[PDB]
Amino acid sequence: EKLIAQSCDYKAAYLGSMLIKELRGTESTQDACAKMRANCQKSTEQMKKVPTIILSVSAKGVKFIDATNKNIIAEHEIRNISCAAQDPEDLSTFAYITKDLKSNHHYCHVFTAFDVNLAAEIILTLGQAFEVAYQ
Repeated sequence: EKLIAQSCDYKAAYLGSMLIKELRGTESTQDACAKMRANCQKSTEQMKKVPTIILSVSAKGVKFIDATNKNIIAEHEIRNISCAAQDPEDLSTFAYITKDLKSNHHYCHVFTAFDVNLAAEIILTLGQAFEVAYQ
């Protein structure tokens, strides 16, 4: 139940959970990311800095725990995740879509990593997990 090599645990930053009415694929994630990242700043530089959350992703499920208050935000099966995308120009920002059953909608959960490889790894780990769980 440790899955030291079967799961990855990183410190991400919870940017936002954007509610999507109709899921149009990566468009929704790209839209949320671009719109919000630009809304998060002005004529300023990369002021894209949000609260840290421990992004733990496993082939059996993904769990989001707060890094400050260790708040058990949510633990959802990887089978509940539908797709995982990232920002077209910012590979340090990842946004994945889930099937939020209690919402009857799809929330684009976008987090900003503190490292490109870190974010890219999460994307790959999510994709691989969903891919292997698909079959």
